[PDB]
Amino acid sequence: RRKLKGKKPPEGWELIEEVIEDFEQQLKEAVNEEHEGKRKTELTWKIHRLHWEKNRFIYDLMYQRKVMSKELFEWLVREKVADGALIAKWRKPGYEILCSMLAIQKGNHNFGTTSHCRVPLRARAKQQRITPDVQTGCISCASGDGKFGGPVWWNTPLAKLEENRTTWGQA
RNA sequence: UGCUUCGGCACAACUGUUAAAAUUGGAAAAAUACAGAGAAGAUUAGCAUGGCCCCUGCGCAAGGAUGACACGCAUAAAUCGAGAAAUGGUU
Ligand SMILES: [Mg+2]
Ligand SMILES: [Mg+2]
Ligand SMILES: [Mg+2]
Ligand SMILES: [Mg+2]
Ligand SMILES: [Zn+2]
Repeated sequence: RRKLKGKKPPEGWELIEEVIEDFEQQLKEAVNEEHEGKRKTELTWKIHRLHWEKNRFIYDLMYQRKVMSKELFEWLVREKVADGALIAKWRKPGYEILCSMLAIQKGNHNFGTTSHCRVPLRARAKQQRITPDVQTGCISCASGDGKFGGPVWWNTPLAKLEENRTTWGQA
């Protein structure tokens, strides 16, 4: 709603508008899915992956292609279209494909750790090498571990890039 | 992803009461049927006491049949010796 009320969005918003609205429609239907037959912990996995992909479109255009304006990006952050903290993180060295801000909240975890998905899949034991995080669904968002430019999510074949992530592009 | 003597460095570092379960057991209630109320004649107000009895209540109130219970039904032997007499052994 926040973007839709009153005000105008800066120049550029017409390029990203349909994609952003598609991502918002996908999140709208993820919230509405049914949860019978899947773990309690996996409720929000699709929401987290979709939130990642949405902010990764905003990130892709703002910092990897740099086709987004500083004022448009600052608008998206201010109007809550972009997760500003998560995109800010992806800029930090070592947090380049971080799956969620939950994964590196350390009060979030029993032993005061980050989550096991932040740990390079090699340095982990076979027990923590195929299990997705219970909150985010990420198996490995350690930079270096990423398939297709993103994390290794619950179902990421360690197939083809097109079958494993949303591929916006500019047709 | 920076930095790169382009060799590689740097950064980043261990989620999960792990189930979409499986058992697993214990529970209040319902009906049924039982049976179904203090004090001394009857009818009745209560306030207590005691505690491995609780319930309602925010309760250091108040209430729950004086909340209940107990409460004795004491077959709680609370028990026995004094002396004369008299009889039994022994001399
Ligand atoms: Mg009383
Ligand atoms: Mg009372
Ligand atoms: Mg009365
Ligand atoms: Mg009483
Ligand atoms: Zn992760």
